[PDB]
Amino acid sequence: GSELLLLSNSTLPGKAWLEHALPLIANQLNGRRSAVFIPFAGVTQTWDEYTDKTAEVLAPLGVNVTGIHRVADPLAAIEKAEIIIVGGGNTFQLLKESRERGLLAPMADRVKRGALYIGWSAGANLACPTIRTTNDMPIVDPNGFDALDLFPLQINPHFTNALPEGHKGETREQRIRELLVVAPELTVIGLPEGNWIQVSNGQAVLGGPNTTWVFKAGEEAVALEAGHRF
Amino acid sequence: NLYFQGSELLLLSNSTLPGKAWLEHALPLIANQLNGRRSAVFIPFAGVTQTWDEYTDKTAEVLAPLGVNVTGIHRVADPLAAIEKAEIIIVGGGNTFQLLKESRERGLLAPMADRVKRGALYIGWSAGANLACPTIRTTNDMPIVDPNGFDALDLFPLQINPHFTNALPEGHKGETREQRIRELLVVAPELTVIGLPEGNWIQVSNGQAVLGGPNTTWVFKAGEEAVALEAGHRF
Repeated sequence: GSELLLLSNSTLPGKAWLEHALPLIANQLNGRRSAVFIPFAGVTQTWDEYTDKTAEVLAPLGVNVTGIHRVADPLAAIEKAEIIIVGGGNTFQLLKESRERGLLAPMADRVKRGALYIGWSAGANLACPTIRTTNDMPIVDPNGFDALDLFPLQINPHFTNALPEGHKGETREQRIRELLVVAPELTVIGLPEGNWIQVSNGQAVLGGPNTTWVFKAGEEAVALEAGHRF
Repeated sequence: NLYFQGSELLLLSNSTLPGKAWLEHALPLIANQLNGRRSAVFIPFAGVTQTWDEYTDKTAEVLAPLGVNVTGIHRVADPLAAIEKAEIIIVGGGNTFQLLKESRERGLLAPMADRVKRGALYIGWSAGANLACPTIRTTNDMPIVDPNGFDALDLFPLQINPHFTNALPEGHKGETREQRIRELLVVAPELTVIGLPEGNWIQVSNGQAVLGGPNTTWVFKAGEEAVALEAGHRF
Protein backbone atom coordinates (compact mmCIF):
# COMPACT_ATOMS: atom_id res chain seq x y z
CA GLY A 1 0.00 0.00 0.00
CA SER A 2 2.99 2.37 -0.20
CA GLU A 3 4.03 4.81 -2.94
CA LEU A 4 7.81 4.79 -3.45
CA LEU A 5 10.19 5.98 -6.14
CA LEU A 6 13.66 4.61 -5.40
CA LEU A 7 16.31 5.83 -7.86
CA SER A 8 19.81 4.36 -7.97
CA ASN A 9 21.34 7.72 -8.84
CA SER A 10 20.43 11.30 -9.68
CA THR A 11 21.98 11.84 -13.11
CA LEU A 12 22.22 9.89 -16.33
CA PRO A 13 25.33 10.66 -18.42
CA GLY A 14 24.67 13.63 -20.67
CA LYS A 15 21.41 14.45 -18.89
CA ALA A 16 20.49 17.05 -16.31
CA TRP A 17 20.30 16.33 -12.59
CA LEU A 18 17.15 14.23 -11.93
CA GLU A 19 16.07 14.73 -15.55
CA HIS A 20 15.22 11.04 -15.95
CA ALA A 21 13.23 11.02 -12.69
CA LEU A 22 10.84 13.80 -13.74
CA PRO A 23 8.45 11.68 -15.91
CA LEU A 24 8.38 8.92 -13.25
CA ILE A 25 7.61 11.47 -10.52
CA ALA A 26 5.03 13.13 -12.78
CA ASN A 27 3.22 9.80 -13.32
CA GLN A 28 3.17 8.99 -9.59
CA LEU A 29 2.30 12.38 -8.05
CA ASN A 30 -1.44 11.71 -8.52
CA GLY A 31 -2.27 15.29 -7.60
CA ARG A 32 0.22 15.65 -4.74
CA ARG A 33 2.06 18.98 -4.56
CA SER A 34 3.31 19.60 -0.99
CA ALA A 35 6.80 18.14 -0.53
CA VAL A 36 9.23 18.16 2.38
CA PHE A 37 12.87 17.72 1.36
CA ILE A 38 15.27 15.80 3.62
CA PRO A 39 18.69 17.31 2.82
CA PHE A 40 20.76 15.63 5.52
CA ALA A 41 22.80 13.33 3.27
CA GLY A 42 24.41 16.43 1.76
CA VAL A 43 27.87 17.14 3.16
CA THR A 44 29.85 19.33 0.77
CA GLN A 45 27.00 21.72 -0.15
CA THR A 46 24.71 23.51 2.27
CA TRP A 47 21.27 22.08 2.97
CA ASP A 48 19.77 25.39 1.82
CA GLU A 49 21.57 25.07 -1.53
CA TYR A 50 20.48 21.43 -1.80
CA THR A 51 16.86 22.37 -1.06
CA ASP A 52 16.77 25.25 -3.58
CA LYS A 53 18.23 22.94 -6.24
CA THR A 54 15.54 20.33 -5.54
CA ALA A 55 12.79 22.99 -5.55
CA GLU A 56 14.07 24.29 -8.90
CA VAL A 57 14.06 20.95 -10.77
CA LEU A 58 10.62 19.97 -9.44
CA ALA A 59 8.88 23.33 -9.92
CA PRO A 60 7.75 22.57 -13.52
CA LEU A 61 5.94 19.53 -12.09
CA GLY A 62 3.92 21.75 -9.74
CA VAL A 63 5.69 20.47 -6.61
CA ASN A 64 6.29 22.90 -3.74
CA VAL A 65 9.44 21.98 -1.82
CA THR A 66 10.12 22.86 1.80
CA GLY A 67 13.46 22.02 3.41
CA ILE A 68 12.84 20.17 6.68
CA HIS A 69 15.87 21.84 8.32
CA ARG A 70 14.32 25.30 7.92
CA VAL A 71 10.86 24.71 9.38
CA ALA A 72 10.13 25.46 13.00
CA ASP A 73 8.24 22.19 13.51
CA PRO A 74 9.66 19.36 11.38
CA LEU A 75 7.25 16.78 12.84
CA ALA A 76 4.23 18.84 11.81
CA ALA A 77 5.79 19.49 8.38
CA ILE A 78 6.21 15.75 7.85
CA GLU A 79 2.70 15.09 9.18
CA LYS A 80 1.13 17.44 6.60
CA ALA A 81 3.44 16.53 3.71
CA GLU A 82 2.08 14.83 0.65
CA ILE A 83 5.59 14.00 -0.60
CA ILE A 84 8.78 13.13 1.28
CA ILE A 85 11.92 13.61 -0.83
CA VAL A 86 15.27 12.29 0.40
CA GLY A 87 18.34 13.44 -1.48
CA GLY A 88 21.59 11.67 -2.15
CA GLY A 89 24.84 12.27 -0.28
CA ASN A 90 26.43 10.37 2.59
CA THR A 91 24.07 7.66 3.85
CA PHE A 92 25.52 7.56 7.35
CA GLN A 93 25.02 11.29 7.90
CA LEU A 94 21.54 11.05 6.42
CA LEU A 95 20.55 8.29 8.87
CA LYS A 96 22.34 9.89 11.84
CA GLU A 97 20.61 13.24 11.39
CA SER A 98 17.22 11.62 10.70
CA ARG A 99 17.48 9.54 13.88
CA GLU A 100 18.88 12.29 16.12
CA ARG A 101 16.08 14.65 15.09
CA GLY A 102 13.39 12.02 15.75
CA LEU A 103 12.27 12.10 12.10
CA LEU A 104 12.83 8.47 11.11
CA ALA A 105 9.64 6.96 12.55
CA PRO A 106 7.40 9.95 11.57
CA MET A 107 8.71 9.75 8.00
CA ALA A 108 8.02 6.01 7.74
CA ASP A 109 4.53 6.39 9.25
CA ARG A 110 3.68 9.32 6.95
CA VAL A 111 4.61 7.20 3.92
CA LYS A 112 2.69 4.19 5.26
CA ARG A 113 -0.33 6.48 5.59
CA GLY A 114 -0.20 7.47 1.94
CA ALA A 115 2.51 10.03 1.24
CA LEU A 116 4.74 9.62 -1.80
CA TYR A 117 8.40 8.87 -0.99
CA ILE A 118 11.08 9.84 -3.50
CA GLY A 119 14.69 8.96 -2.81
CA TRP A 120 17.83 8.66 -4.90
CA SER A 121 21.15 7.03 -4.05
CA ALA A 122 21.46 7.56 -0.28
CA GLY A 123 17.70 8.20 -0.24
CA ALA A 124 17.13 4.81 -1.83
CA ASN A 125 19.37 3.27 0.85
CA LEU A 126 17.31 4.88 3.59
CA ALA A 127 14.05 3.34 2.34
CA CYS A 128 15.35 -0.20 2.96
CA PRO A 129 15.18 -1.97 6.35
CA THR A 130 18.84 -1.08 7.05
CA ILE A 131 21.65 0.84 5.37
CA ARG A 132 23.82 -2.30 5.37
CA THR A 133 24.18 -2.25 1.55
CA THR A 134 25.31 1.35 1.13
CA ASN A 135 28.59 1.97 -0.65
CA ASP A 136 29.31 5.08 1.40
CA MET A 137 32.15 5.67 3.82
CA PRO A 138 31.31 5.58 7.57
CA ILE A 139 32.19 9.21 8.18
CA VAL A 140 29.76 9.49 11.13
CA ASP A 141 28.16 6.90 13.40
CA PRO A 142 24.36 6.84 12.87
CA ASN A 143 23.75 4.99 16.17
CA GLY A 144 22.14 2.00 14.50
CA PHE A 145 21.92 0.84 10.87
CA ASP A 146 18.13 0.33 10.89
CA ALA A 147 16.42 2.69 8.48
CA LEU A 148 12.90 3.54 7.28
CA ASP A 149 11.91 -0.05 6.38
CA LEU A 150 9.57 1.15 3.63
CA PHE A 151 10.93 -1.30 1.03
CA PRO A 152 11.50 -4.89 2.26
CA LEU A 153 14.63 -5.78 0.27
CA GLN A 154 18.18 -4.44 0.57
CA ILE A 155 19.13 -2.17 -2.35
CA ASN A 156 22.77 -1.72 -3.31
CA PRO A 157 22.64 1.42 -5.51
CA HIS A 158 25.28 2.41 -8.06
CA PHE A 159 25.71 -1.31 -8.62
CA THR A 160 28.63 -2.41 -10.75
CA ASN A 161 31.04 -5.32 -10.46
CA ALA A 162 33.74 -3.49 -12.46
CA LEU A 163 37.05 -2.65 -10.78
CA PRO A 164 40.23 -0.86 -11.90
CA GLU A 165 42.84 -2.95 -13.71
CA GLY A 166 44.79 -5.17 -11.33
CA HIS A 167 42.76 -4.23 -8.23
CA LYS A 168 43.03 -6.86 -5.49
CA GLY A 169 40.44 -5.36 -3.12
CA GLU A 170 36.97 -6.77 -2.60
CA THR A 171 34.60 -6.83 -5.55
CA ARG A 172 31.08 -5.49 -5.07
CA GLU A 173 29.65 -9.02 -5.22
CA GLN A 174 32.23 -10.19 -2.68
CA ARG A 175 31.12 -7.45 -0.28
CA ILE A 176 27.47 -8.41 -0.80
CA ARG A 177 28.24 -12.11 -0.33
CA GLU A 178 29.83 -11.28 3.02
CA LEU A 179 26.59 -9.57 4.06
CA LEU A 180 24.74 -12.74 3.05
CA VAL A 181 26.97 -14.75 5.41
CA VAL A 182 26.07 -12.61 8.41
CA ALA A 183 22.43 -12.08 7.36
CA PRO A 184 21.52 -15.15 5.31
CA GLU A 185 17.82 -14.30 5.08
CA LEU A 186 18.39 -11.17 2.98
CA THR A 187 17.76 -10.41 -0.68
CA VAL A 188 20.20 -7.82 -2.05
CA ILE A 189 19.21 -5.94 -5.20
CA GLY A 190 22.22 -4.71 -7.14
CA LEU A 191 20.50 -1.69 -8.69
CA PRO A 192 22.78 -0.20 -11.37
CA GLU A 193 23.03 3.48 -12.18
CA GLY A 194 20.25 4.51 -14.54
CA ASN A 195 17.74 2.17 -12.88
CA TRP A 196 14.99 2.54 -10.30
CA ILE A 197 12.29 0.70 -8.41
CA GLN A 198 8.85 2.29 -8.45
CA VAL A 199 6.39 0.94 -5.90
CA SER A 200 2.88 2.03 -6.81
CA ASN A 201 -0.68 0.67 -6.75
CA GLY A 202 0.41 -2.56 -5.09
CA GLN A 203 3.32 -3.43 -7.40
CA ALA A 204 7.10 -2.96 -7.00
CA VAL A 205 8.30 -2.35 -10.56
CA LEU A 206 11.90 -2.46 -11.73
CA GLY A 207 12.79 0.27 -14.23
CA GLY A 208 15.74 1.51 -16.22
CA PRO A 209 17.69 0.18 -19.20
CA ASN A 210 20.50 -1.66 -17.43
CA THR A 211 20.68 -5.16 -15.99
CA THR A 212 19.71 -5.51 -12.31
CA TRP A 213 21.25 -8.30 -10.20
CA VAL A 214 19.66 -10.20 -7.29
CA PHE A 215 21.87 -11.83 -4.65
CA LYS A 216 20.58 -14.41 -2.17
CA ALA A 217 22.58 -16.65 0.17
CA GLY A 218 24.07 -19.63 -1.64
CA GLU A 219 22.51 -18.73 -5.02
CA GLU A 220 24.14 -17.55 -8.23
CA ALA A 221 23.36 -13.92 -9.05
CA VAL A 222 20.10 -13.54 -10.99
CA ALA A 223 19.79 -11.02 -13.83
CA LEU A 224 16.63 -8.93 -14.00
CA GLU A 225 15.51 -6.38 -16.59
CA ALA A 226 13.07 -3.48 -16.65
CA GLY A 227 9.47 -4.55 -16.05
CA HIS A 228 10.19 -7.19 -13.40
CA ARG A 229 7.60 -7.08 -10.60
CA PHE A 230 9.05 -7.87 -7.17
CA ASN B 1 55.43 16.59 11.81
CA LEU B 2 54.39 13.58 13.91
CA TYR B 3 56.25 13.51 17.19
CA PHE B 4 58.23 10.42 18.20
CA GLN B 5 56.05 7.31 17.83
CA GLY B 6 56.81 4.70 20.41
CA SER B 7 55.01 1.71 18.86
CA GLU B 8 56.32 -0.87 16.39
CA LEU B 9 53.71 -1.11 13.63
CA LEU B 10 53.59 -2.63 10.15
CA LEU B 11 50.50 -1.33 8.34
CA LEU B 12 50.01 -2.88 4.89
CA SER B 13 47.47 -1.51 2.43
CA ASN B 14 46.69 -5.02 1.14
CA SER B 15 47.79 -8.63 1.29
CA THR B 16 48.65 -9.48 -2.32
CA LEU B 17 50.54 -7.82 -5.16
CA PRO B 18 49.62 -8.74 -8.74
CA GLY B 19 51.47 -11.88 -9.76
CA LYS B 20 52.66 -12.53 -6.20
CA ALA B 21 51.55 -14.92 -3.48
CA TRP B 22 49.45 -13.91 -0.49
CA LEU B 23 51.58 -11.71 1.84
CA GLU B 24 54.67 -12.39 -0.31
CA HIS B 25 55.71 -8.73 -0.35
CA ALA B 26 55.16 -8.50 3.42
CA LEU B 27 57.54 -11.31 4.37
CA PRO B 28 60.82 -9.33 4.15
CA LEU B 29 59.16 -6.40 5.93
CA ILE B 30 57.94 -8.64 8.77
CA ALA B 31 61.24 -10.55 8.98
CA ASN B 32 63.30 -7.36 9.25
CA GLN B 33 60.99 -5.85 11.90
CA LEU B 34 60.62 -8.95 14.14
CA ASN B 35 63.74 -7.94 16.14
CA GLY B 36 63.95 -11.33 17.84
CA ARG B 37 60.19 -11.76 18.37
CA ARG B 38 58.66 -15.15 17.60
CA SER B 39 55.31 -15.48 19.47
CA ALA B 40 52.29 -14.17 17.52
CA VAL B 41 48.57 -14.03 18.24
CA PHE B 42 46.41 -13.75 15.12
CA ILE B 43 43.15 -11.77 15.18
CA PRO B 44 40.97 -13.45 12.50
CA PHE B 45 37.69 -11.63 13.14
CA ALA B 46 37.62 -9.68 9.87
CA GLY B 47 37.24 -12.96 7.97
CA VAL B 48 33.66 -13.62 6.85
CA THR B 49 33.66 -16.16 4.01
CA GLN B 50 36.46 -18.29 5.44
CA THR B 51 36.44 -19.85 8.91
CA TRP B 52 38.71 -18.31 11.52
CA ASP B 53 40.48 -21.69 11.89
CA GLU B 54 41.25 -21.75 8.15
CA TYR B 55 42.40 -18.12 8.24
CA THR B 56 44.63 -18.75 11.26
CA ASP B 57 46.16 -21.91 9.74
CA LYS B 58 46.86 -20.04 6.48
CA THR B 59 48.56 -17.24 8.43
CA ALA B 60 50.50 -19.71 10.59
CA GLU B 61 51.70 -21.55 7.47
CA VAL B 62 52.91 -18.47 5.57
CA LEU B 63 54.77 -17.00 8.59
CA ALA B 64 56.29 -20.24 9.93
CA PRO B 65 59.34 -19.97 7.58
CA LEU B 66 60.09 -16.62 9.28
CA GLY B 67 60.28 -18.37 12.66
CA VAL B 68 56.95 -16.88 13.81
CA ASN B 69 54.65 -19.13 15.84
CA VAL B 70 51.00 -18.17 15.30
CA THR B 71 48.02 -18.96 17.55
CA GLY B 72 44.49 -17.75 16.75
CA ILE B 73 42.93 -15.65 19.52
CA HIS B 74 39.52 -17.23 18.99
CA ARG B 75 40.69 -20.72 20.00
CA VAL B 76 43.03 -20.03 22.94
CA ALA B 77 41.77 -20.89 26.42
CA ASP B 78 42.40 -17.39 27.82
CA PRO B 79 42.34 -14.58 25.22
CA LEU B 80 43.36 -11.89 27.72
CA ALA B 81 46.37 -13.90 28.91
CA ALA B 82 47.31 -14.75 25.30
CA ILE B 83 47.33 -11.07 24.33
CA GLU B 84 49.31 -10.20 27.46
CA LYS B 85 52.00 -12.77 26.60
CA ALA B 86 52.07 -12.15 22.84
CA GLU B 87 55.17 -10.64 21.28
CA ILE B 88 53.30 -9.97 18.02
CA ILE B 89 49.68 -9.08 17.28
CA ILE B 90 48.64 -9.84 13.69
CA VAL B 91 45.32 -8.52 12.41
CA GLY B 92 44.14 -9.92 9.09
CA GLY B 93 42.11 -8.38 6.32
CA GLY B 94 38.42 -8.97 5.75
CA ASN B 95 35.41 -6.90 6.76
CA THR B 96 36.53 -4.00 8.97
CA PHE B 97 33.14 -3.65 10.65
CA GLN B 98 33.05 -7.28 11.76
CA LEU B 99 36.70 -7.09 12.89
CA LEU B 100 35.93 -4.10 15.13
CA LYS B 101 32.60 -5.53 16.33
CA GLU B 102 34.15 -8.83 17.45
CA SER B 103 37.18 -7.13 18.97
CA ARG B 104 34.96 -4.83 21.04
CA GLU B 105 32.35 -7.43 22.03
CA ARG B 106 35.11 -9.75 23.25
CA GLY B 107 36.85 -7.01 25.24
CA LEU B 108 40.04 -7.43 23.23
CA LEU B 109 40.29 -3.93 21.75
CA ALA B 110 41.84 -2.18 24.74
CA PRO B 111 44.11 -5.13 25.70
CA MET B 112 45.40 -5.32 22.13
CA ALA B 113 46.12 -1.59 22.03
CA ASP B 114 47.74 -1.70 25.47
CA ARG B 115 49.98 -4.68 24.60
CA VAL B 116 51.27 -2.89 21.50
CA LYS B 117 51.83 0.33 23.47
CA ARG B 118 53.84 -1.76 25.94
CA GLY B 119 56.15 -3.06 23.23
CA ALA B 120 54.56 -5.70 21.03
CA LEU B 121 54.93 -5.64 17.26
CA TYR B 122 51.65 -4.98 15.45
CA ILE B 123 51.13 -6.29 11.90
CA GLY B 124 47.94 -5.50 10.06
CA TRP B 125 46.90 -5.50 6.44
CA SER B 126 43.83 -3.88 4.87
CA ALA B 127 41.15 -4.17 7.57
CA GLY B 128 44.01 -4.65 10.03
CA ALA B 129 45.49 -1.36 8.85
CA ASN B 130 42.14 0.38 9.37
CA LEU B 131 41.92 -1.02 12.87
CA ALA B 132 45.28 0.49 13.87
CA CYS B 133 43.95 4.03 13.27
CA PRO B 134 41.96 6.11 15.80
CA THR B 135 38.70 5.18 14.03
CA ILE B 136 37.59 3.06 11.09
CA ARG B 137 36.05 6.11 9.43
CA THR B 138 38.26 5.65 6.33
CA THR B 139 37.51 2.00 5.59
CA ASN B 140 36.15 1.15 2.15
CA ASP B 141 34.17 -1.80 3.51
CA MET B 142 30.40 -2.24 3.53
CA PRO B 143 28.65 -1.79 6.96
CA ILE B 144 27.48 -5.39 7.18
CA VAL B 145 27.42 -5.37 11.01
CA ASP B 146 27.24 -2.56 13.56
CA PRO B 147 30.49 -2.43 15.61
CA ASN B 148 28.91 -0.26 18.37
CA GLY B 149 31.30 2.62 17.84
CA PHE B 150 33.83 3.48 15.13
CA ASP B 151 36.73 4.09 17.55
CA ALA B 152 39.48 1.54 16.97
CA LEU B 153 42.95 0.73 18.33
CA ASP B 154 44.35 4.28 18.08
CA LEU B 155 47.91 2.98 17.62
CA PHE B 156 48.59 5.10 14.54
CA PRO B 157 47.44 8.72 14.85
CA LEU B 158 46.40 9.37 11.23
CA GLN B 159 43.55 7.89 9.19
CA ILE B 160 44.56 5.35 6.55
CA ASN B 161 42.37 4.82 3.52
CA PRO B 162 43.75 1.47 2.29
CA HIS B 163 43.39 0.17 -1.29
CA PHE B 164 43.54 3.78 -2.37
CA THR B 165 42.62 4.59 -5.95
CA ASN B 166 40.65 7.47 -7.44
CA ALA B 167 39.87 5.53 -10.64
CA LEU B 168 36.23 4.76 -11.45
CA PRO B 169 34.47 2.42 -13.91
CA GLU B 170 33.61 3.86 -17.32
CA GLY B 171 30.78 6.40 -17.06
CA HIS B 172 30.30 5.92 -13.31
CA LYS B 173 28.56 8.86 -11.62
CA GLY B 174 28.91 7.72 -8.00
CA GLU B 175 31.24 9.33 -5.50
CA THR B 176 34.96 9.24 -6.22
CA ARG B 177 37.28 8.10 -3.44
CA GLU B 178 38.64 11.62 -2.99
CA GLN B 179 35.08 12.95 -2.80
CA ARG B 180 34.21 10.45 -0.06
CA ILE B 181 37.39 11.51 1.78
CA ARG B 182 36.59 15.21 1.31
CA GLU B 183 33.22 14.65 2.99
CA LEU B 184 34.99 13.13 6.00
CA LEU B 185 37.16 16.25 6.09
CA VAL B 186 34.02 18.41 6.26
CA VAL B 187 32.68 16.57 9.31
CA ALA B 188 36.13 16.06 10.90
CA PRO B 189 38.29 18.93 9.60
CA GLU B 190 41.23 18.13 11.87
CA LEU B 191 41.99 14.80 10.20
CA THR B 192 44.83 13.73 7.91
CA VAL B 193 43.69 10.99 5.51
CA ILE B 194 46.44 8.92 3.89
CA GLY B 195 45.40 7.46 0.56
CA LEU B 196 47.57 4.37 0.78
CA PRO B 197 47.56 2.54 -2.57
CA GLU B 198 47.78 -1.19 -2.98
CA GLY B 199 51.36 -2.36 -2.77
CA ASN B 200 52.21 0.29 -0.18
CA TRP B 201 52.59 0.25 3.58
CA ILE B 202 53.39 2.39 6.60
CA GLN B 203 56.09 1.07 8.94
CA VAL B 204 56.39 2.62 12.39
CA SER B 205 59.76 1.71 13.88
CA ASN B 206 62.49 3.35 15.97
CA GLY B 207 60.12 6.25 16.60
CA GLN B 208 59.33 7.08 12.96
CA ALA B 209 56.32 6.42 10.72
CA VAL B 210 57.83 5.79 7.26
CA LEU B 211 55.96 5.28 4.00
CA GLY B 212 56.94 2.26 1.92
CA GLY B 213 56.10 0.78 -1.44
CA PRO B 214 56.60 1.67 -5.10
CA ASN B 215 53.36 3.55 -5.76
CA THR B 216 52.35 7.14 -5.12
CA THR B 217 50.61 7.86 -1.83
CA TRP B 218 48.17 10.77 -1.57
CA VAL B 219 47.51 12.78 1.60
CA PHE B 220 44.27 14.70 2.09
CA LYS B 221 43.71 17.49 4.61
CA ALA B 222 40.77 19.88 4.84
CA GLY B 223 40.95 22.69 2.29
CA GLU B 224 44.29 21.51 0.87
CA GLU B 225 44.95 19.97 -2.53
CA ALA B 226 45.97 16.31 -2.39
CA VAL B 227 49.68 15.91 -1.69
CA ALA B 228 51.73 13.25 -3.49
CA LEU B 229 54.18 11.26 -1.35
CA GLU B 230 56.68 8.52 -2.20
CA ALA B 231 58.55 5.79 -0.35
CA GLY B 232 60.79 7.07 2.43
CA HIS B 233 58.49 9.92 3.45
CA ARG B 234 58.36 10.41 7.24
CA PHE B 235 54.97 11.39 8.61
